[PDB]
Amino acid sequence: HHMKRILVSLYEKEKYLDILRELHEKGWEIWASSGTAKFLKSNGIEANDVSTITGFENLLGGLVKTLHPEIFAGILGPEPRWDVVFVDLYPPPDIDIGGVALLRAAAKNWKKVKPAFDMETLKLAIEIDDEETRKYLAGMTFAFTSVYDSIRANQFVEGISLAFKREDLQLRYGENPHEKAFVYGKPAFEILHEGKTISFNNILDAENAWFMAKNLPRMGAVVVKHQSPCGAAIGEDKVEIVKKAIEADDESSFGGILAVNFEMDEEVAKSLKKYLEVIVAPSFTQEAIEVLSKKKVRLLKPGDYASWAGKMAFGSLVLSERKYPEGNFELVVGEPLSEKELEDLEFAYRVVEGAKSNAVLIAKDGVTVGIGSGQPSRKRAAWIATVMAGEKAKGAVAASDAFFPFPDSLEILAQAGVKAVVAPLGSIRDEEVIEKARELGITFYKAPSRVFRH
Amino acid sequence: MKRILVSLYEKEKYLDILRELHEKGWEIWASSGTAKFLKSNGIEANDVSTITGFENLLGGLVKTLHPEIFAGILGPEPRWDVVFVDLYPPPDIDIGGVALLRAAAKNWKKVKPAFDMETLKLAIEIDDEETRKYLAGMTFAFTSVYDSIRANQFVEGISLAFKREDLQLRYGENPHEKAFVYGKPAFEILHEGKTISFNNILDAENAWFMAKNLPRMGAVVVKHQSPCGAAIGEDKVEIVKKAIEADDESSFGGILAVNFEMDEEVAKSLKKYLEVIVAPSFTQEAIEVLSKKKVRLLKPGDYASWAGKMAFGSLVLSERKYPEGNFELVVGEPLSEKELEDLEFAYRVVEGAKSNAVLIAKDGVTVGIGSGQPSRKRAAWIATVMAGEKAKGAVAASDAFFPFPDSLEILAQAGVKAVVAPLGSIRDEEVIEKARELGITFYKAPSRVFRH
Ligand SMILES: [K+]
Ligand SMILES: [K+]
Repeated sequence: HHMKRILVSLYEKEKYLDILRELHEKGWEIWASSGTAKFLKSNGIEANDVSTITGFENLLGGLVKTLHPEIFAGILGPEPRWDVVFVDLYPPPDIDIGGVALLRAAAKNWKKVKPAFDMETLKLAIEIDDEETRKYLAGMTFAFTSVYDSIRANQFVEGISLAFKREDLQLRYGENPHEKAFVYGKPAFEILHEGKTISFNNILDAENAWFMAKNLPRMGAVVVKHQSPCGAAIGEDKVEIVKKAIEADDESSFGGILAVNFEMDEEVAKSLKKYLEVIVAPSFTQEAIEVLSKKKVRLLKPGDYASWAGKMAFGSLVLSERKYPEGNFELVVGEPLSEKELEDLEFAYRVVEGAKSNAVLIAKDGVTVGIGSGQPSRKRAAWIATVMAGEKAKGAVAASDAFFPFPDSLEILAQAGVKAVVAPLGSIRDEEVIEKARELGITFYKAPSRVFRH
Repeated sequence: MKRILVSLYEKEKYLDILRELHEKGWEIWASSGTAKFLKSNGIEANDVSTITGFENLLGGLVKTLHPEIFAGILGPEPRWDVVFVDLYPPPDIDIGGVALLRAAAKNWKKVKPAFDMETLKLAIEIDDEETRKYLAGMTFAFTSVYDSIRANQFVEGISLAFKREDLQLRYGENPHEKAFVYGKPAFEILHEGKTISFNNILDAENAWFMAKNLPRMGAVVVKHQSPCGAAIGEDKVEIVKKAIEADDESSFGGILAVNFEMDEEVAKSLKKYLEVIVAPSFTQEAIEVLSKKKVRLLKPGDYASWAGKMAFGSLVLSERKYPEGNFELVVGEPLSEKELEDLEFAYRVVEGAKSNAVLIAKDGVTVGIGSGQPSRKRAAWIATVMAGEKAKGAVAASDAFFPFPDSLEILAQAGVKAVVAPLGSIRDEEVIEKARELGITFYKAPSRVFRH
C-alpha cells in the first residue's frame, strides 16, 4: 500500500486493542514489532513485522531492535514507509530510548509523517492532513518529550528540571485586556457553573482564597478581593460564618471571591445577598450548583496540589514554598489570653499569612474586623487596620505578618484598644518593642516564623 | 577504562580538551565527521563505522542510529566509559545524538554522559555514584530544554521548560520555606558579602520594569514589590533625592531603580539605607563608593517580563505590557505639555502599583500612593491622606476605571486638577459628569493596568 500506513510501538496492548481493530477495518495497514504483529494476528487483526525490513540482531535480548537505520530512514526520508507513527511508552520510572526517538523522528518529518503518543493525538493523526495541524502534532510531540525528560531528570536529582505543556482554558486575555495569557499544566480544579467561563484574575484570587480557607482550624470562610483577604470568619454555623466573612468588610465584598472549607449546599447558597464573582469549595450539592450558576457566580472545586509563592523575574521563574509555619506561639509579655482568645489569635495569624505584605490584621470572636495590607511600612499597615476596625478593635487581638521594627505600630494598636498581639521577633529593637508592650499593658505572643506573602 | 565516544558539532571548541585526553591515554571513538576532523589535527581517533554495517541512506542522516552503537552504550559491559555529544544548534533537530546521550544517561552506573565542557570535565574525572547520578540528571534536564525549544518552533508558547539555577538563596519568601530558581537570570550582582534574597529579586523586578521605560530620566523606589516613590527630571542627583524623599518614611530599606548610569556623584549623594540598587550600568567609582555599604547592586540584561504565578499546580502567566495608545481628553481644559508629562509619568507608575491603586503626582514626583486596596475608594482615600497639601494642583492616575463618582470626588476635594484612568464602568456617564461638575480634567487611558 502507498497510503494509510501506520507504524505502532506499544507497551499497553490491551488499552488500544479496540482502536487498532477499527483502524485496520478502515483500511489502515499496520506495522509493528515481531511480537505485537503476532498478538494482533492472534486477536484476528492483520499486521506487518518491522523485523522483516531491517537486519536481524539479538543484542541484549532485544533492547535495541528499534534502533536500526532502515526503520529511522523509513520515517525521516521524503518518501516514508509510514504516514502515522504512534508510540505508547512505559510510565515512569522507565526510561525509553527507541520509542522516544521514533516519535521525535516523525515530528521532525512532520510534512510527510504524523506522530501520535496518546488517544487524542492518534485520532487527529488518523483524520487530518493539513499543514497547520501537522505542525501542531509536531509541536505536541516535542512538548510531550520535553516533559517526559524533565520527569526522568528529577528521578536522578530532585528539582533539577521544570517543564509544562500549555493548557487551553479559553482565557480571553491575561491580567488586562491588552495582554495575552498562557496557562501551563492542567490545573487541579473542576469548573462547575454552566459554560465554565473563568478569567486569569479569577484563578489567582481563588488560589489565595482557597489556600487560606483550607488553612483554617475549623469551619470557615474567606472573602478575597484583588488577591488579598478582605474578610474571614470561623465558627460552627455555615450560613452565619459566610454572612460574617462577607459583611466583615461589607463595602469590599461585592464581586469578591469566597472560599469555604465545607460543602456548599442549597441553604448556604440561597442565603447569599451579595453578588460574588467566584465561589470555591471542596464540594457543592447539585441544588447549590443550580442556584449559583443561574446567578452568574463562577464555581471552582479544587483537588489536591502544592501551592507556591513567586513569579517570573529577569526571565527566570523564581519560586518559594508557601507554608503556614509550624510551631507553638510563645507568650513574651503580659497576662496570658484565655483559650477562646488564643484561638482568635491563631485565626488572626492564619489570615494575616494570606494578606499582602506588609499586613496587620485585627480580629475578635472568630471574625476579622480590620485589615491593613499591601503597605510599604508596618506602621501604615497598622494604621489602616485600626481605621477599618474602628470601635471593633476594643478588646480585640491583632496579628502582624512580620516583626514590628519600631514601637510606634504597637502604640497605634494599643491606642485603638487592642489587648493582645502576635508577631515574629527578629528586630534590633525587639527589647524596645517588648518594653513598649509592657508599658501599654498589651499582651505579646511571638510567632514561630514570618509570613510575608507578596 | 579510559574509552570515550565523541560526536561533535562545535568541533574547534573541544579540540584542546580532546588532545589532553588522548595525551592522557584515552582511547577516542567518534562519529565519522568528528573522526576525520580529529585526524586532520593530529589526534588518533577510531571511526565507529568500523563496528557497524556501512550504509549511506539519505546521504548520512542515519549513520548513528545503528544497534551495535546503542548496544555498546546500554549493555552491562559497555564499549565506552564516557559518551560526549554536542548537538547542532537551533533550528536543527537532532535525532541520533540526543538518543546516544539519553542512552548513556540511562546506563549511568556503567557509562557517564556529557554534553558540554562542564559535564565533560566531571565525566572524565569522577566515578562515584552520587556524581554519576548528577550527570544523568543534568543530561535529561538538557534534553528536556532542547525539546522545549523545538516544540516552540512549531507552535509558539506550547512548551515551557527550565533547568534549576543556583543563586545561593538561603530560603524563599520566609525562613521556613525553600526556594527554587529556574533558568539563568538576566542580571549581574556586584557586591562582596551578602547575596540577593528571593524577596529582593522580586522587588528589583518591579522597580526595574517601572524605571526602564519612564518618559525621561527617572528613579523608582520599591518596598514590598510596589512603588513607594518615583520621580522624573533633568538632574540625576535631584531625581534620586526626590524619589527617595517622596515617601521618606517607607524608602528605608527600599529598592531603588534608575534608568541611567549610576555614577560617583549620585552614589555619594545617597544617605538613605537601601537593600538593592538597580541600574543599566555602574561606573567603577560608583561601585567603589557603594561597596562601603551593604546594598546589593543589580545590573539587568535584556528579557521579557510576565505577570502571574503558580495556581492550583499550573503556572498561570500573562504578558506584562504598559498599554500603547495616546490618552484622550474626555472633559475639562487641556493640560500643558509639562502637566501631560506628569500625567504619563503617573500612569506608568500606577501600572506597577498593586491593585486597586491610585496615585497623585506633581512637578515630576509622586506625592501620594494608595495601593493594594480591596476598593477604589480606599485607594483614593489613602493617596489623598498621604499627599495632604501637595495634592493641590496635582494630577492623579487610577489603574482601573472609577466605578462610582465617589472616588473622583475624594481626589477633587483634595485639590487634584486632572486624572487619567480607563473607562468601562456601567457608571462612566456619572463619573464623567462628576468630573465636569467638579471642574476636574479627565483623560481616558487606552487600557487597564491592574498589577497584583
Ligand atoms: K502575609
Ligand atoms: K497597577
